[PDB]
Amino acid sequence: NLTPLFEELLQQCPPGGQNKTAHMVSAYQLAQGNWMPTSCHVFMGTISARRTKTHPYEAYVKLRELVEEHKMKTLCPSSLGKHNDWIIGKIKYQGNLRTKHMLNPGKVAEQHNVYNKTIGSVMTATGIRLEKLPVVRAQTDTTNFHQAIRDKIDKEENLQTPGLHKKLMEVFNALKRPELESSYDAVEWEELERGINRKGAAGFFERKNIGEILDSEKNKVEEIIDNLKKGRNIKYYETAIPKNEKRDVNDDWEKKPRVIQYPEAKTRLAITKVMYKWVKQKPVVIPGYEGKTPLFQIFDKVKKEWDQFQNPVAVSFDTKAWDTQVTTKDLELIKDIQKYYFKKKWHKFIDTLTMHMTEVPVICADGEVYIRKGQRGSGQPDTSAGNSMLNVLTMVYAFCEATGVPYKSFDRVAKIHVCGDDGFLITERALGEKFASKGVQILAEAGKPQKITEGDKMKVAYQFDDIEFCSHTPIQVRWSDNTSSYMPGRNTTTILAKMATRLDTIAYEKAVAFSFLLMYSWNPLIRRICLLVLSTELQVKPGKSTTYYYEGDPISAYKEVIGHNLFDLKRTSFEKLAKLNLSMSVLGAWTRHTSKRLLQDCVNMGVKEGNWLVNADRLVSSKTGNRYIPGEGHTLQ
Repeated sequence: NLTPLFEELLQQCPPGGQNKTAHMVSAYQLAQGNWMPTSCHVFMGTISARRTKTHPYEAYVKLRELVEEHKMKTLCPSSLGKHNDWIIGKIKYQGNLRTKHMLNPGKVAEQHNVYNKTIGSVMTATGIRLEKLPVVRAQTDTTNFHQAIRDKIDKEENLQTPGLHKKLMEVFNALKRPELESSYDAVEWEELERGINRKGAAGFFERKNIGEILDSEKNKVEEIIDNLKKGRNIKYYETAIPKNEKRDVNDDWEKKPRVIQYPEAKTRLAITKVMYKWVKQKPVVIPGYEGKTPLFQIFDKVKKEWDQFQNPVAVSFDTKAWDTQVTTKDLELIKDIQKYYFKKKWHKFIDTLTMHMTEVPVICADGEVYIRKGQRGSGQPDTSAGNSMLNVLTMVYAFCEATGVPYKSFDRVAKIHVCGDDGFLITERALGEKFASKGVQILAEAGKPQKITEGDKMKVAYQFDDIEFCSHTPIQVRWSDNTSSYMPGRNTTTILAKMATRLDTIAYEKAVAFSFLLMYSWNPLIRRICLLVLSTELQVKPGKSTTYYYEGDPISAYKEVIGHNLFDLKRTSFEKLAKLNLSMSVLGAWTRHTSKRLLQDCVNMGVKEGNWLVNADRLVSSKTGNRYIPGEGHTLQ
């Protein structure tokens, strides 16, 4: 009966190893009674117990007792490493973070959401009620910023199963790429400068952004590389800022933590110049890594896998606050894998870098300092590559331990896909259901707790378009050549909000409209707003600040990456569209007039003489009698 109470308690339990010297009992056995727990250290959901005359509820209080006594004896222990001493010398005032689990040695000296006016007014012309759209890209004040630190970052490292990382290395060995062993070398400045945002933010003590350092202090970046190569400490620190702050800028081309934590600009450059081939995944060596896959391609790619199983399911990876769950032992596991691929001349570089990373001085925007114990910093060059690999290994381990499949046999029964901590695997229904039910506890013990579903089971998708990945979900479309394909779907209310606002001109907006058209042409509402915005001021070229932009004609650019003409899209999946439109009605962001007013405005523009983008919309052109004849055009990043 009280099996669920025990299963709840068993994920508070400290992870332990296998105990052959005693009886290991599960939550079922404890609930049955006549089992007396001798230790709260959990191993694969089992506890050491003693046969006795014990009623169930009494056994629960013993375990709960144990779990609390152990928690009392390990909640507030640490020395500062010598290489981090320098930060103490910059402290000027006493600290007020009030951290409980990490040192707040003090404070060093000190050092908006607006509308896209064209996109926004097209929406309003339609009767879309902007003030009813969800809030996106919200900023946070210093007070809630420091609370987020206290809430998420201020913690002890997760305890993990003894010998866990040995086993995760055994998984790695089952998927390494031996032809690449000990081959990675640094890259040239020219190759680095090709894929780099020159606006990459400066760190707390820095003044110049990435571009300015490139142009004028390349020797400072090389002094850092030289120090690390030789095993010598650098002054490593990360800067904390709240999400959507001015320095919340991406180095490379929503899921971010509330607390961005990033290395200096000179330092991000030192790491990338040496560790390029791994942090950029050139080539891809992490199985199922979708970091380079365009969002308009991913679900088509995944469906071909889905179609080869007999009764496929997909099991979602959903780790609570992943970056705060990364342990020193996790980072060293990634260090060891990096050393596998890199030439030996860079091993001491990787050792020293990783060492700096296990205890990181972090400086808040306002100057407060905390010493972070392990964990991942949002802004590190190795976030995507390091988190993806750690996610893959951990999930393959967990699936294999839950199902009994051997690590070397994973590739035979499942497909995995990851984008950092985000991912899922496809496998046969029986395997997937076993993993979903037993994964929660195994991954708790591995130090990667899940956001657990009703019933404490992992989320399982029994039909393809129930998969969740990168905040999107498959939705099918029907083309006029009698084929079907899949596009990245997402709630209309969310798409509208994202398209309608930015953080602090026409050329930008048309870059956005194009970008959104590439992802959301399955959504008639979004598609028609896009075409109206692209119809604005045809003489101004699109900006290049966003995900994509077009050279020449946007409609032809679309056809180049999507594989059909916009005008060939004849149907969007009726059921799924209804799901993704639901919130529009719940929130009252549209009315009964909104689709017809938007279509009418498109028709009014397209009936007139000339060559109008809006006539690339199959239904708009059907009502106007005119088509769009498109020029040349190409999509660019």
